[PDB]
Amino acid sequence: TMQGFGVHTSMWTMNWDRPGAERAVAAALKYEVDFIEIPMLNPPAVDTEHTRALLEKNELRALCSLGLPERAWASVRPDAAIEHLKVAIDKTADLGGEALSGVIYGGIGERTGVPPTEAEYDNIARVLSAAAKHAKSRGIELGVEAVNRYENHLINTGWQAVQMIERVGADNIFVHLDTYHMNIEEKGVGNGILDAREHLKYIHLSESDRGTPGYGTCGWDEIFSTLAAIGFKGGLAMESFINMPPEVAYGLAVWRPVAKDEEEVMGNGLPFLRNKAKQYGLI
Amino acid sequence: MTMQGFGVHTSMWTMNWDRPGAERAVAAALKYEVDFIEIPMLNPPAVDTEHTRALLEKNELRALCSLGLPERAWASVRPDAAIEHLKVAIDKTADLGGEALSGVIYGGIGERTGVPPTEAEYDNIARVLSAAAKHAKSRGIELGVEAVNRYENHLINTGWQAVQMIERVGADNIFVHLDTYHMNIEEKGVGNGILDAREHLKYIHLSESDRGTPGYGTCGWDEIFSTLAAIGFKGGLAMESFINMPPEVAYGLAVWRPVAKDEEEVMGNGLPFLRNKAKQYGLI
Amino acid sequence: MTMQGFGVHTSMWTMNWDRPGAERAVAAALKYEVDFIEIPMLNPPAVDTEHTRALLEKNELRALCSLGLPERAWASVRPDAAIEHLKVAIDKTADLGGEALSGVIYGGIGERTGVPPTEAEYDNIARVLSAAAKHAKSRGIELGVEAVNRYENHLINTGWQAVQMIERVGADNIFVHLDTYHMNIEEKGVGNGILDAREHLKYIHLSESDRGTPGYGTCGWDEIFSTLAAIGFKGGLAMESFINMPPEVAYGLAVWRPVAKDEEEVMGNGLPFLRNKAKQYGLIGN
Amino acid sequence: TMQGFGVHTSMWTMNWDRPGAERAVAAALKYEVDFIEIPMLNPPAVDTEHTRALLEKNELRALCSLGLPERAWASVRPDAAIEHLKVAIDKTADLGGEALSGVIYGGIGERTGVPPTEAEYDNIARVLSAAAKHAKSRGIELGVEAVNRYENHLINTGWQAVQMIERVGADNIFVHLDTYHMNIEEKGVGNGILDAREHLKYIHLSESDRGTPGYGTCGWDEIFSTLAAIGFKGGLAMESFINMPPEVAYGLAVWRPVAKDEEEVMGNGLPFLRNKAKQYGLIGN
Ligand SMILES: O=C(CO)[C@@H](O)[C@@H](O)[C@H](O)CO
Ligand SMILES: O=C(CO)[C@@H](O)[C@@H](O)[C@H](O)CO
Ligand SMILES: [Mg+2]
Ligand SMILES: [Mg+2]
Ligand SMILES: [Mg+2]
Ligand SMILES: [Mg+2]
Repeated sequence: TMQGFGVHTSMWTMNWDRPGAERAVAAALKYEVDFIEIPMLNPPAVDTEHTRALLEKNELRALCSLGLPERAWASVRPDAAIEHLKVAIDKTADLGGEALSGVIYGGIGERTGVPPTEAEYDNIARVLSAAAKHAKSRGIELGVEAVNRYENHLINTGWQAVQMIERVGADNIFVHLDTYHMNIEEKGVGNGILDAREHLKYIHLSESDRGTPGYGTCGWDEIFSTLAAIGFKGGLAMESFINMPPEVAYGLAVWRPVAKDEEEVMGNGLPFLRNKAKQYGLI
Repeated sequence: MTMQGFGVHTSMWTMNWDRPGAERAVAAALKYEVDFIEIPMLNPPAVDTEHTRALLEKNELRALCSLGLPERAWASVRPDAAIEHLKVAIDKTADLGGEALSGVIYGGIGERTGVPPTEAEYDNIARVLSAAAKHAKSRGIELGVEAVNRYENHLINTGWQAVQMIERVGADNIFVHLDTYHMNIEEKGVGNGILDAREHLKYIHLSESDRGTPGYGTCGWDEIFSTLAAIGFKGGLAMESFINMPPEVAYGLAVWRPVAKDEEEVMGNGLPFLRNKAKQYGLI
Repeated sequence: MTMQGFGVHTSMWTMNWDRPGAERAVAAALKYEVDFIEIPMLNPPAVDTEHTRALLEKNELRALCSLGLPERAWASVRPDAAIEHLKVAIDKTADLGGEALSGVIYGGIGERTGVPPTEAEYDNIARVLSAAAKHAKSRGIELGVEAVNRYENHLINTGWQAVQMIERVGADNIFVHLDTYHMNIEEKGVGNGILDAREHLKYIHLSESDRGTPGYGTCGWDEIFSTLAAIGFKGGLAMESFINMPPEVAYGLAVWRPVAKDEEEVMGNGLPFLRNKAKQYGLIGN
Repeated sequence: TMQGFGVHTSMWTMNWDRPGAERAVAAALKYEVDFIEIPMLNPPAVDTEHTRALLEKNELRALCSLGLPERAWASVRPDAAIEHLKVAIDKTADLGGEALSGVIYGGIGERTGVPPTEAEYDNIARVLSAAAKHAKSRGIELGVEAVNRYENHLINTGWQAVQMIERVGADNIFVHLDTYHMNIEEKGVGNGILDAREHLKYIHLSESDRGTPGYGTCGWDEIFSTLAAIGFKGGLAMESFINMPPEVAYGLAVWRPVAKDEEEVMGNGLPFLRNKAKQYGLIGN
């Protein structure tokens, strides 16, 4: 039921330790967002009580996201993926999060060199069924983020994400789209939204170069008009890679700055997105 | 009006719907393999309804008709004459096998007071459209209200204004008719016209921003088609270009120079572009 | 002229260029840190040039003027009346410190014969603009010819037509003025107007497709800004949004409903957008 | 001097073997393009005089493209890279090709895990200088194609490619842009064209998902307006991986069909692109 505008906290914190959480919440207040997305690079280390109290005091909602580490890629090590996800689901639920989303079906860097196979998808479906039931037991939902061909060869489009949701058969898994990935993957950016429309509950609003929304190659008018047209009432989450911790950035093929500074990205990008949301009547 | 698929406004071959003109237009429709034609009715009384009916039926073609009111019958100021004009056009549309009368049926090209539209004007329009809608209902057809840009008419320029008139009238057989060329000027983001009209949108003119070749101008086609798909549009996708319009009609529409090279450019590049986009975004 | 940087057509802030309106406009221009304002020259005898000049120099603002000709002086058909009107307008522009007189200086906003333009009309215009260009030269200012859409004028609608008139007149102090709202209607791909006009282009109205807030309509801004960067554009970038409507051109401009909530929404959201695009595409001066 | 429209032959054949050359040249003539772009991925395996005969016979021009294999990535193994490029240059010359372009400076799929270093660019520059001399020896030019961050970590933007061209100092190396790559890397697609304007001689007009141009997220009006604005006069080349050369498949990451078939891409994409070139008055159209 995540609604309104939010921010992926990577711009201030990929390490969700005590000072990092305080720093991200502080930013969230400064930009008057409705929610934050909390990356969980190391779920066991998260202080759930601190974060809960922070979200409650500051009347902020949250969800969490991750991508599977290689020791636990679901396509090939599903039992370890289930174990990794159960820990992340519990931490998410305990800190007050409403969903765990992201690359929860695999990891950044998976690539076999040939098309995804039924054996791989079978393993993913088994992992997501296990994890969805655990999520349900803690009262949260799972999100599946479609990412571009280079990061993962399994779920790149909204239509692929929907197929996996159908193969799993749960009711608490939604699609999570990201405009930067859709800019590469969708045959017309609106088609990712169209194909996912029955399951789309969250979208990363990111520019085509991970810099400043409004200043790249994404078709924002098409994106926003199509979200309004399908009655999108889910989470509008700004994602930019500015000020990413270096080794995490290098993991995402950031070889060079995506933008001048946080003042360019947040000062120009959030108003652009909020303005478009008002323009097309998502508010 | 259940009109569906692709069609063409026949102005590229005929603005005078006489006997050879109707045959010329139907011949074009077959060549480009469209599902329906839009028949301009510049002079409704002169239309041979039986000839056109037979032609549509024999060739498996659907149709609607469209018009703008002449000044002697602008509805905002001369509603009684507007009603009389529309009744004749509605009867001719139904009798030729048409499923709707659409267009600038609420006023005319060239209305302008210099100030915002007034409630008195809208009251006269609503009375005309209510009378016309009743008459259309009795003949089994629907009416369409085409939003046009600020310079052609000062009364209905956006999808949201068109929906407000439909609500003011309260009929069930009036729909909205959008035109990408007018939306390109009037809508605050072109998809917003579709969004605002979504509960009433049954027909759209796919026209380029300069009235030339769709795909080669300033209209935002991906937003247009994505948004049509996203609202589940299943109405008429009608191509409109001003290529080869008769001069007098063209001058009345502010065509001061060619909109395109020739029909081969317009139909040969523009129709495939639009069919391709329709398939791309799943309207097909 | 040498106009560079960002400016605003003063309809953003006032309906007429009277003394209180000039006060209100210059004060608003200062809270946005623009480099110049564009002042309508619709009632030349009514402009208090000493008052305006003092305001401009005090607040270190540059200016130019624009107009459309009234029907009594449409150059198409009443060229001698047009020469006289333009001479008065030029003098007032020069007097108040403005650096150019631009816009629809060749005809009316809302001018239309009902038929395509003729050589007789273009010949009259050329004669008027030659005479007007000599008088501008005598007062130290330039003239601009703005292409406007088919519904506002039937004579010059595209960058290519504007350049053809500039080359027909053969003056050296007349430049082309484009407007993205008009190009959105007239140009077969918006960048083509910029390309066609590139050798004479010194000024552009960055106006949204519905005269509203730039960034929130149907104009193709990335194409516009990339093409302006590519041709080396170095002239004025001016906003034009009819928050207020000068009465003498209201009928031709056809703003029958609000273009935007208010001046704060257009300047607060549109100017940053435009400045940010100019910097994104590396526009000379940024 | 490549002018007009051409097609990268992955449109029609996976490998440039003898039957693939015959099938690609036949299709190229059916669509009346001016040139084809031939992958030079296994130089020893190319039958040059067979291809040369086909090209001359069918009044077709050609250039070659490649990415370097890991054994000869210029950034880490510069001497192997020089040797490999000389072999590829000689074969491109022998078959009548007029340039060797693409990722001639590195691998399709090359990544260290960290940003590029000066040591890497120093090696590439040395490689390209030597390669440029030998290309001149055989009378062809070299092209440097910027590719997106996921295929190479070294040259990703028009401005980076120009910086390497200025560093090497050679007269006969041009910049090669790709709209699919610029869709990801350029901060506004036209900026890649603007940044590379002094050296830009070749452009891949490739849709954002490698499918049919005109049916993705590439900003074609911006692309074509800016090309006209800078006076682009070089080659306009389609690139759609209907067929996937085996040696670069892992790096190009085409895991599902980019389009129905080569008829859909050529039948819809090429007229779209020819029509835009005419619309914006591109020199040669
Ligand atoms: O864009 C236009 C025409 O509609 C304007 O620049 C000029 O008419 C100025 O408003 C001069 O009055
Ligand atoms: O766009 C690209 C790289 O992704 C291609 O031009 C090159 O890889 C050449 O085709 C060489 O294979
Ligand atoms: Mg994301
Ligand atoms: Mg229409
Ligand atoms: Mg203007
Ligand atoms: Mg390429």
